[PDB]
Amino acid sequence: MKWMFKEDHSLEHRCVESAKIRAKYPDRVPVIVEKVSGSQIVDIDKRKYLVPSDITVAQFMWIIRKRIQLPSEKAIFLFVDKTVPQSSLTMGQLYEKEKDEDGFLYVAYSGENTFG
Amino acid sequence: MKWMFKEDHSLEHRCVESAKIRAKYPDRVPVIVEKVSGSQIVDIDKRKYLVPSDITVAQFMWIIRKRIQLPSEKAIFLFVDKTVPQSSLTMGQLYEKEKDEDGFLYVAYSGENTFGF
Repeated sequence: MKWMFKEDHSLEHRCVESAKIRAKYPDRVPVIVEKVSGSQIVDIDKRKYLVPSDITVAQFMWIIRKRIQLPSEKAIFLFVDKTVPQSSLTMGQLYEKEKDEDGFLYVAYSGENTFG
Repeated sequence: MKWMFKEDHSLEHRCVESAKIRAKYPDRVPVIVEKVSGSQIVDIDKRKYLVPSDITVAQFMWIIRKRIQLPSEKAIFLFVDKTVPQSSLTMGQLYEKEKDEDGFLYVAYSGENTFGF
């Protein structure tokens, strides 16, 4: 995926921003959230998240679902890098496993791969 | 294998359907998913998918697993042109590499390795 956050900020800028935020909040996970490019699902208003390291991926998934008010019947999927994060991991664990070199964790989301 | 999608639609019909959808959504790939004929695994409720080109094969595989609600403990094998597609390729790349001449990418799935040991 090609992230708008990276298109909007240079590596230098992002590297420093995450360094500042993490130093300030050592027990929180800084996450950049964007909808999969071209996906049909509605976009999201908030892109930057700073969550306690203990919440699970499943709980983070709920935060995103709530943010876009996606109906229970409609499925939502979280993507990190080239795979799907295991819902049981804590965001702190996902951060250590998948953090970008810039210090942020990048999570993409999408809905159902409906047709025409 | 014999694909029900092809049994139900002529080559002409299929070609036009994908042409229209690709023109409308250049950043999505039309995919047909069918269970390996005679396989034990449960059948799927949806056959046609329009997938964002940037998600990976591994991510799409998960979407299918969720569609049939198969416990992660049970195995799922995807096959394209009778081979397991490499999981790190994006669906867009898999499409360009393995798309049918009719414009659709055909993905088969089974609970057992049909074309492997």
